[PDB]
Amino acid sequence: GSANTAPAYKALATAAVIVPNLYKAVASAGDTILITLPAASTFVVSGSAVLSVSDTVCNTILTFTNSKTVKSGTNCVITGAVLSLTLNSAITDQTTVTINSGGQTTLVSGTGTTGPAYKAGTAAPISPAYLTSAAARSATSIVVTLPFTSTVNGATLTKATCDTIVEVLNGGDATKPRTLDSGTPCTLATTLLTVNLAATESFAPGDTVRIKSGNTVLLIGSAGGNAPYVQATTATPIALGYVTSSIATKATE
Repeated sequence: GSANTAPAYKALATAAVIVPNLYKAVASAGDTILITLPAASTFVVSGSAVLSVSDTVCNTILTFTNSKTVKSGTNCVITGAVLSLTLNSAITDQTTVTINSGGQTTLVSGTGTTGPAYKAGTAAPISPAYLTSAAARSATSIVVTLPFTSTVNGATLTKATCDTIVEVLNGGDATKPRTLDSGTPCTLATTLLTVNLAATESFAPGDTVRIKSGNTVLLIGSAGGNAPYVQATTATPIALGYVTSSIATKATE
């Protein structure tokens, strides 16, 4: 009730079972998509428990926005509490995955046939988890290539902001991040992101760049309120992209 005088909720006659939902996707390792599950799971084929199913069976269970569908001649595989699959084409802009709207019974929790089955609930926006490449265009300017269009959604890109989006490691060790320029640390232009370091910091072979854990401001697509990026299983090497001087000592040299 909405007042003090109301009765309490009491014990159920029979213990109620929990229908599992679909966790946030938060994976794009290319086009290979990984969907994390709240627990261990297994498919139900021919009254038995098996980890591998085909595209025809797999398409019944899941649905995507923008008409993706799963790739033909491929096997959806579950290992641990994760689900691994491939799509018809690379996803550009937002995409969403969800459990079959008209119900389904092939995907069940536990590692046996007795356990419950999945249901629709709500969607799971897919977050990019990889970068294309990056290079040094100057001694303190480093430009990174996002796989898709992005947007920061009007956030002022002070140094307090940039440290949350992107970071530049030294010598491939995560304990020596490099200071940014307190003036204008970063900027965004479609697929290109600018990183400006401090005057004392300089580029050297072996550095690595990545998205800092907890990013929330950089997003996908043009519209705000979409999902941000996440960290990748391996950092992106930084390659040289500038030269100091080119001069003609001889006419043939």
